[PDB]
Amino acid sequence: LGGYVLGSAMSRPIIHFGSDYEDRYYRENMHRYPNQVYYRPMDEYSNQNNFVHDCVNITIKQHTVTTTTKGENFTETDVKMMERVVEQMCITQYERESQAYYQ
Repeated sequence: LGGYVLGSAMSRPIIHFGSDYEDRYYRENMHRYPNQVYYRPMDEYSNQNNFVHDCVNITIKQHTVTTTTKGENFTETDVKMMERVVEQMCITQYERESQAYYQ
């Protein structure tokens, strides 16, 4: 009941950073980041901020576990990048959950 599930796979959202360097790094590395997020249906009984931050934390940690198994490593830069895009994908997921709930 309190577990996580995966939401639908998403196409690459447009994500803007503060610098040319970051945007270029992001464009060249985004293929390595998640396009589907883990979220907790019970968090819909809590606030939006909690749902999102749980989704960000579990999504990035599970993806790290999956990535490690392929002999690969994420740098601090990669995690910062993933935090940005995964946060937007988690909000999208929430908004889709909300739309369904009220529709």
